[PDB]
Amino acid sequence: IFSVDKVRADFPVLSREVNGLPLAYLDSAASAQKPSQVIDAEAEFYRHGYAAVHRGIHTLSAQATEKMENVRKRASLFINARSAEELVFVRGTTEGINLVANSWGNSNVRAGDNIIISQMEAHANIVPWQMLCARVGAELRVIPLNPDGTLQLETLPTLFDEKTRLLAITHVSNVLGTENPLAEMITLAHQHGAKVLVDGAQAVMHHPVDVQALDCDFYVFSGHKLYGPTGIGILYVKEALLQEMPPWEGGGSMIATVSLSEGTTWTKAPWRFEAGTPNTGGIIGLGAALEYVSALGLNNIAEYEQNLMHYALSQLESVPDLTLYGPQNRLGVIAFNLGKHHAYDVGSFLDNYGIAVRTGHHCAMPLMAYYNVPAMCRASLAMYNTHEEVDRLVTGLQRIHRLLG
Amino acid sequence: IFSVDKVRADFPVLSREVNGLPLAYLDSAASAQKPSQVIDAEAEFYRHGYAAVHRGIHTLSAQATEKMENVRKRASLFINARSAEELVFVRGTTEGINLVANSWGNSNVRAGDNIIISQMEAHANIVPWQMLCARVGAELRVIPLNPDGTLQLETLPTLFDEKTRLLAITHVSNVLGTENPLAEMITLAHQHGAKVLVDGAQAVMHHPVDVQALDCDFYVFSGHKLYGPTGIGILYVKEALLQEMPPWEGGGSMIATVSLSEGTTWTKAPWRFEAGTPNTGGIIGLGAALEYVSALGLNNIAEYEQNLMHYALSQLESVPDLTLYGPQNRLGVIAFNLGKHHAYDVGSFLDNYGIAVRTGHHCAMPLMAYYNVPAMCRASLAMYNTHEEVDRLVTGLQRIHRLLG
Ligand SMILES: Cc1ncc(COP(=O)(O)O)c(C/N=C(\CS)C(=O)O)c1O
Ligand SMILES: Cc1ncc(COP(=O)(O)O)c(C/N=C(\CS)C(=O)O)c1O
Ligand SMILES: [Cl-]
Ligand SMILES: [Cl-]
Repeated sequence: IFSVDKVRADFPVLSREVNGLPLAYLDSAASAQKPSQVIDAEAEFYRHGYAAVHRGIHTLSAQATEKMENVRKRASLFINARSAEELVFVRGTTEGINLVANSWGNSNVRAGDNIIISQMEAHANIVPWQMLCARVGAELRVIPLNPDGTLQLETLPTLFDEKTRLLAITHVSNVLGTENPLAEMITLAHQHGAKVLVDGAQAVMHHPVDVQALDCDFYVFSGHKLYGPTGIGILYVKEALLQEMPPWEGGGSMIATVSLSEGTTWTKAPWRFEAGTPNTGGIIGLGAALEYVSALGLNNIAEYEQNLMHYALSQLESVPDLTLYGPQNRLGVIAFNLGKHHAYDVGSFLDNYGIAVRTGHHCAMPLMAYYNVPAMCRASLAMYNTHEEVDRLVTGLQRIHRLLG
Repeated sequence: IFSVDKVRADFPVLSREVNGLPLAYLDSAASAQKPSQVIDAEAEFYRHGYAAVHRGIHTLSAQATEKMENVRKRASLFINARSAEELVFVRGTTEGINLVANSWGNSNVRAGDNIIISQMEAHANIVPWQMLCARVGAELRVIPLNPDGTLQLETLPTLFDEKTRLLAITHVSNVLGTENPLAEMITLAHQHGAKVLVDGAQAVMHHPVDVQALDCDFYVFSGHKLYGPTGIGILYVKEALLQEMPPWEGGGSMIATVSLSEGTTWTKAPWRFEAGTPNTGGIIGLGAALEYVSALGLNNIAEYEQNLMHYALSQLESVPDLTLYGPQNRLGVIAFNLGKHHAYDVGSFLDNYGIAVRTGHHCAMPLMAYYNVPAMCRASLAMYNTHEEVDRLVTGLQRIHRLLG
């Protein structure tokens, strides 16, 4: 079992007051608060161990390089990648998807091919493929939604053919909380020789993730949603694919040689794709975040979060005129609108009560258009949120309905 | 006046021991140690103020967005840019140069044009222009060096013509410590309608920098060399140029709208060029680093550093068989080789004495080739280094010469 009270004690922001009231942070899907263990690990690195990390000769530089490669190894074990050299350090999920779209996309997707995304993708998993389809003159195909927030899987036969190079699909929707049937979709995609990129930004913090079992070709997530620092993320790529990809961002540490007359050669992956000075501070903190999450156990986190989610959905039934978007077995987030009130206003009242929710389009405008609304409210229920915080949200919505109705 | 002892007290790494001896960190040109003020500012943000920064509705998110735009304003004042919206947040100097090469380069440099770099550029200011010259079929021209480490300015007439689109030039060499005559070269480049990008990675920490007085069109530097966190840098672009540049990295926060049928539109610069979740932790720490440096005064820093440099060059005269590379009025770094010994070995012995210097090619292989060596040693003399540390370096070289000679 899992003790939310012990976990909460690790997070100094949770003591904060907003508008004179105690903060209820229900916006972890935008970014997660960090434990002291993560904050201090990064700070301690800066205080006692800092140097440049380019296999430099002196002790601090050599120890710092080792710390960074250890974090790469820890991350590969966290997602059960076969090898640590299948992981690239990127700024976050957005940069990681761009990297795949430019390096792998530009040399595997030719005119007349198609790429398949879904209608629930965040912008990070849409724009890179739009821009790519422009460049190479290919077709962006879209798996549509059902009213309950699941993919219409019956349309897959009309979307997959011999010219399908890539399926780019979200693991968990950042709005609906839908978890997609990745294992089966990957089997189908591979039957046509298509590769699969999985956007795992909203998955890695809710339950164990195993890229060997999924058999995905690419997997991305962001450190800051995983209770870690900003400025760091992970791109997993199958070794066979990764060793064939050409470079993208160019400069020091990703070259092997530079000549003004003979041109330039590049070093092996994953280092080929990490140019300039890595975000060592962020990498250190990400290592600590993975240890912290592993110490609690993702299976215990899942169990607590599922109970909190089931409690919230049960209590929200007593809010009049509340529209919920998505399936009943959602992970992490509850997207809703309250009567005909603008989500902006609902979120402003909730913030006035000290409750932080997100409003707007959630970087998922095609998802908003499918539901024929311009915006939604969204509450995230993370491992450090409490039944009492759910109660504040329910009471808050009731008050807002009564006041503005 | 400036008190190195008071300054040193702000830097917790300087107490560290290496190999059982007290650390002499002479590798700030690779990356600088950070003061407590910088470390704690970032940590405090995570502990009390953390949220996503996308003009979100709730208080923490709104205050966090404001903090980030204040740091942008502080940075523009630090380099005397006319407007805060002329600064883009990038991962560092390397990413910033790539951004210019892809966004501005791809639409202003056509086949048969030329770009001019210098022979002392770091790889970060070479590879992006090589890759670009490939794409568009243009010519990369190179300003050669004199033996003393200065540019051969007499060759400029053979390099500049009507088809010169861009001069990309370093402000201060990371190996030679040469400071280039930027103001005059920019005047010449503008007479041909060429733009100028200045690589300022090794300049911003040594003396005041004023982009209005330089009249450069682009200017880049890295936070981590400026006593700040890793994972953050600044790209300055003249407003007139920046408002015309198309996008590069695509996703959330840099779109204005996303449609699966009508395509995608982009938001205004500078935000057009900041995709995904910004490195807020790093941005906060960079703000603190700028305040800390401003509180000491760049003119006092310059004065102390120049005296330390003049002392070191004077003392190094008593090292037998020492070859120095670069001019006498160098800033920041001393590049050298000791007799016929490999720089790798010299640096290993210095690390054995607790002295951290850099060895290798310093991401400047064409500069190494000009001097017909494969590698050099380099010591950085920063604002927190002492006459006693110079003495340890001089004694160390003497011992190494006697032992290995
Ligand atoms: C499913 C998904 N894929 C990518 C990203 C971008 O991640 P990145 O910013 O690069 O770290 C997100 C970001 N989170 C958001 C979207 S704005 C939210 O608030 O739900 C995402 O949810
Ligand atoms: C003059 C100059 N321009 C760009 C960079 C890259 O900066 P970035 O890594 O992106 O922050 C550097 C890095 N510093 C080095 C080169 S390896 C050193 O050790 O002298 C530089 O000196
Ligand atoms: Cl390099
Ligand atoms: Cl967006």
